[PDB]
Amino acid sequence: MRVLLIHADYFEYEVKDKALKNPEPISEDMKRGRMEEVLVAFISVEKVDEKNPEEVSLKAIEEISKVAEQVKAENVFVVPWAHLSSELAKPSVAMDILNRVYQGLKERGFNVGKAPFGYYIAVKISCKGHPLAELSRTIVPE
Repeated sequence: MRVLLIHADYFEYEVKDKALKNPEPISEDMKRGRMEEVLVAFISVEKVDEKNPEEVSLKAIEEISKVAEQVKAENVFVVPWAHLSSELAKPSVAMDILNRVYQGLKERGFNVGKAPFGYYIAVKISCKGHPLAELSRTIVPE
């Protein structure tokens, strides 16, 4: 797994076309979402994570939680994202891990949003630019 974490004043998205023939189904209401004062977690789930969905999920929850605690963000947003890796996992595995990370951050006590899997999405973001506002993490099976 590769993750990029961006502490943002706001994050807004609007789903455009479908990228997979069969993407994640959504209410007209989940086509557009927005949060303020939000740690956005762009997650590329990789091939090597199929080995172990739960270790990798727990690791990611932890690593995202610490940074969230450290930057004083109560709001977290999980985003499926192809662009930190080139050896990516098949969608069931990615869907799986992303849902586990989402659920685990709700259980830690954050107000969590996520993005629908398998669309092209239009995005607006304002990135804070203090020292800890943009971080990369690599997470692997030990």
